Amino acid sequence: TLVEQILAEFQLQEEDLKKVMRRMQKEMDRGLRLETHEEASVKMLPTYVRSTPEGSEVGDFLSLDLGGTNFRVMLVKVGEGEEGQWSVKTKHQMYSIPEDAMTGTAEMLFDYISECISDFLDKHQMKHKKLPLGFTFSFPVRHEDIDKGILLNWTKGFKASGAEGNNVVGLLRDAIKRRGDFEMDVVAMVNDTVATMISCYYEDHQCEVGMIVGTGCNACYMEEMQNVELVEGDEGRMCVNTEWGAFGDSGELDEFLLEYDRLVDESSANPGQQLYEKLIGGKYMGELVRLVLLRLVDENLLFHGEASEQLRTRGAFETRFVSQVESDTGDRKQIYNILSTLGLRPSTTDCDIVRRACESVSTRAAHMCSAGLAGVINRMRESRSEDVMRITVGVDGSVYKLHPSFKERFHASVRRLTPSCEITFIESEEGSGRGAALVSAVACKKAC
Ligand SMILES: Cc1csc(Nc2ncccc2Oc2ccccc2C#N)n1
Ligand SMILES: OC[C@H]1O[C@H](O)[C@H](O)[C@@H](O)[C@@H]1O
Repeated sequence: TLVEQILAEFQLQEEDLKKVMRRMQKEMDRGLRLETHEEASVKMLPTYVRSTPEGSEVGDFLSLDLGGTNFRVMLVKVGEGEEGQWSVKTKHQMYSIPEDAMTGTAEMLFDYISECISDFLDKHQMKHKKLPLGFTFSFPVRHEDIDKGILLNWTKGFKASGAEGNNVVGLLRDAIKRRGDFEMDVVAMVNDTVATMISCYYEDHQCEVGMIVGTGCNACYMEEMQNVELVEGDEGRMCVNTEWGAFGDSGELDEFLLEYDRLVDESSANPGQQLYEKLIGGKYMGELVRLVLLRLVDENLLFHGEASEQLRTRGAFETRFVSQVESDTGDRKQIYNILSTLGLRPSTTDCDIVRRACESVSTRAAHMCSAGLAGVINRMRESRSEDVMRITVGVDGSVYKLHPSFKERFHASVRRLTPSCEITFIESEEGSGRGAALVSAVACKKAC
């Protein structure tokens, strides 16, 4: 119990979750209203993606995804089906981003991006054409229109100076044409949440929410235009990007923050910011474990009081170790391998303890996350008239998809928390690229 009592600090009651849900619903109302929008943690950024799409160009589109720790570039082909537009990834390429590129300047980083695009273009007998380019850009953006918005501030560790306060679709073109190797028509910029949602629209008109549970964690949803106070109009809906990742940054979660959270945050690339994300997201989850583990050595309850050099260094306990540890079949083989690579030699009980530390961190993530989505889904309930509200949530990200129990725990919790709602959970296929394309298809009949 000497361990079980340390890990009991991760627990959250039905009442604790409801509190978080209600507080999230409140920060969400605060971000939509003009008086409160500027100081609101939950930014509630309008995305210009609308309920009443007029046009839509059939054909081929380039899509980018910056916001993973990778940077991806792909070609997708939009056509035309019953009730909606189909899409499909046809060519794809991933590129890493070197430490010195994300350390320097925005133009140093966006220059690198331009080089990656060209490399793609050569490879595929493309370089001669200019196509409509959709850009999935997984950070907070204050949009002026579907193709203009300023990056508010980097999240998830991204660092490149001189981008905070600048038109992103700007800095993209500025580097494309700083390299007259090629040209592209930058038609749309979207969030990953939004793209994931849009990508699901085809096979489910009910899909009115998008959720990412990956490196970071965030959600978007379809708001009534009369509630979106920062866009003029009351006609139909517009997708809103909550940036629920920064929930708690005004102390909303203070009572819930554990020592390990306060330590993760201080050491992070963005202290005092993204606190709700830091309880859930992948960039953070493994580090939460690392810290829980370190305290268990200090208290002399784990690894006979002796921690490895590797275990003592920041970010050595990867998030995927949490997933693998929770996937262990009982035989401890996987937990051993992970810890052996981490320069440790763990006992039977050491491995069992590590498992319990992982389960405690990952169960908390799932529950916090459930409170958020319950917030979002219940706000939409308060604006809907059927007996039972039927809603589909489009979801992507490695934590949600790949972690063994996250999704089952998440689902059940969100369900407890959302009476008179029927929620359907759809996982997006190439959501980020196909989403950005499908959006770009529409803003093309709105332009050229
Ligand atoms: C300005 C702009 C660009 S792309 C866009 N909207 C959409 N694009 C593609 C598919 C669906 C779109 O809309 C909806 C989104 C969510 C739930 C219902 C609908 C409806 N109907 N607007
Ligand atoms: O990638 C998931 C999310 O991570 C971060 O919280 C970003 O601010 C957000 O825009 C993105 O959607």
